[PDB]
Parts: sequence; C-alpha cells; structure tokens
Amino acid sequence: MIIDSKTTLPRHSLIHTIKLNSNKKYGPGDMTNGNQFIISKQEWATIGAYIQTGLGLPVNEQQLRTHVNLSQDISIPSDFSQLYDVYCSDKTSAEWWNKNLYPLIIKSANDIASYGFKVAGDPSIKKDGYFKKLQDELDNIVDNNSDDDAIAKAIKDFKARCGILIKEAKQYEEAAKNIVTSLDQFLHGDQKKLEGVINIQKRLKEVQTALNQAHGESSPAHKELLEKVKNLKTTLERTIKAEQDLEKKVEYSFLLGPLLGFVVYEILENTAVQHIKNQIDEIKKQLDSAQHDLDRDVKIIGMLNSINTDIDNLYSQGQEAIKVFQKLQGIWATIGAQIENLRTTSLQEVQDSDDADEIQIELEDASDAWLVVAQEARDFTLNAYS
Repeated sequence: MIIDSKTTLPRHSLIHTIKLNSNKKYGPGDMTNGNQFIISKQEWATIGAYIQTGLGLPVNEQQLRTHVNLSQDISIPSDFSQLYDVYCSDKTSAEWWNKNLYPLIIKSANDIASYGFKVAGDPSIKKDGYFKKLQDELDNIVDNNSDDDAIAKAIKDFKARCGILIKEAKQYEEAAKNIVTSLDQFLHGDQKKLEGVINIQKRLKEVQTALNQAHGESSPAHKELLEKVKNLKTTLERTIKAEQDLEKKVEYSFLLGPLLGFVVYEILENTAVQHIKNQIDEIKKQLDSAQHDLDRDVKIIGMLNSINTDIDNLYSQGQEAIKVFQKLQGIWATIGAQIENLRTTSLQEVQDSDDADEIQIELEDASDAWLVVAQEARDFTLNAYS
C-alpha cells in the first residue's frame, strides 16, 4: 500500500526509535511494520478511500445513470445488467468493512495508547503510572526498615497490580486476534451470508472481461480513451501510495469522479493529482462530443476498470493486514508473558537478592518506550477518518 521513499524521511527516526526499543523487557516490542507504525495512518487512510468508492456504488440502472452523469437519451445495452449484482456485492462488502472492521482498528490503536499511558503515567501531572508504583513496591520489599507484614503486603500489592496488566494485555491480544478473524471473513466470506473479497474480485474480473470485449473495443476511440483512463488510474495509484506524512485529519473527496474513485482529501493539494483532475476533465469534454455509445461505454467501463484496480488492492492489503495484526497479537501475548515473569520469577530473585535497582531501571526504560508507541497510537486515532 505504500511505496517507500528513496530518501530517508524525518519520520523514519521515530520508527527507528521504536525498533531500537523493541528488545527492552516490559516494553512494547516491535510495534512497527517496515517504516510505518504498526497501525499505519497512511495505509488505513488509503484503504478507506477504496472503501468509500465501494460504499457509493450504484446497484441499478437509475443509480448508474445518475452516478456517471449519463444523458437520459442514451440507452444501456442489456449486458450491462451484469454490473448490478456485482456492484451490490462489492457495496455490501464495503459496508461490512465500515461497520465491522474499521472501528476495530481505531480500538486497537486505543488499546496501545491505553496500556502505554497506564504503565508510564504522566509526570507533568505528577500522576504515577503503574510502573512507577511497581518500582515503589519493590522499594518496600527491600527496605530494611520494613516489618514482615509490610513486606508481605507489598508483595501482594505488586502481584495484584501485575495481574491487572496481564488481564488487560490478554484482552488486547484477543482484540488483535479478532481483527485477524474479521479480516479473514472480509477476504474469504463468513460461510453464512457474507461474500468475501476473493469472490467479489473473481466476479468483477469476469464482468470486466465480458464488457471490455463486447463494448470496450467498439471503435478506435473506445480503446484509446479507456487506455487513457487506465493510465491515469495507474498514475493516481503511484501518487497516492508514495510514502508521505499526512498532516491533516483524514477526509475523502470524490472530485476525480467515478472514472477514478475517491481519494484522501489532503492528496488533492498534490500537484500530480491536480494534473490528473485536469486530464479527467479533458476526457469528460471528449465524451460530451462523441456519439452516445462512446460516451456511455467509456464512463461505465472506465469506472469498472478502476473498481477492479480497487478490489485488487483491497485483497492484497487485507492479506498483509492479517500478517500485521497477527504480529500485534503476538506482541500482546509476549507483553503479558513478561509481566507474569516479573511478578513470579523476577520478584522472587528480588526477595532472594534484596536488590531491586536493575529491575527498577528496566521499568523506567520500559515506561519511556511505552510513551513512544502510545503517542503514535494516539496520533493515529486522533487523525483517523470518523
């Protein structure tokens, strides 16, 4: 979904920091995916635009006419009726993703933020986080001025506080796994009533082949204009996926129209996108001269070709997203495992050694590492499309 910059970008330093921190005990681990945060603002913003196009698909002739601005005087050949069932299926898939998948991504970022801010606290507020409170209990365990009831009480308190962190990490692990399960249903169906992206892609390709053969090659102008639209979609895809840092809250624009699809609104400032917009306007003007069938065929089949490009992205990104959230699932599993270690094995050697200084510094360093990922997760949610 992202074409990496050929030059190092300032945001790469922050990602590098998370990587350098990824081996610190009690820390958040490797919450990256290449040069992206593990929950990627640009990736989900881009996928969201494909979804927005799916949400707006027409499902009958009246809607198709309105959608592509087709003159009422133009007849639609009967084999274009192949489109309506497939577009209905794609629209239903986009609605399912928008209802059942995308909200979970936001919630997953909020889980990272919640845990990170809970363990690290907020020193500006003089509000100790859990890790500072664990540090203070270790002081109580090893303080030579503590009586036996006080030591037993601090051991019990330390274990209970770790227990809460373990319980919450388990919740977040199961939540990441639920995203994996939901992505799998998105791609491959629920074997109930939901048709998966894989089958929608297959049907969109079949309709694409059928209508391009029957109506996409009806004249030299048909081939030339549908090729121009394909080339603009290719250029749009390269421009949209270029690695960049989005500065604005994510919004969507249909200014390019149905020949190309929705884009992230911030990308309209981009000069190359403005050039594509101008070229689409020229194709439109070319279709408003020209016989009714060229007008009709390029608008409908041009859009169909771009929808097929979109679904190819939805399938590929979904498979990659499964891998990313399975990594995050495993990260939460390892987080919970290390806290269980901390309150059993590590706490026992603190008692046996009467020495907690090293573990206290590990918890300090883990807090700082959690603040890095917590702020990136917060920045994802604050900027994500509603």
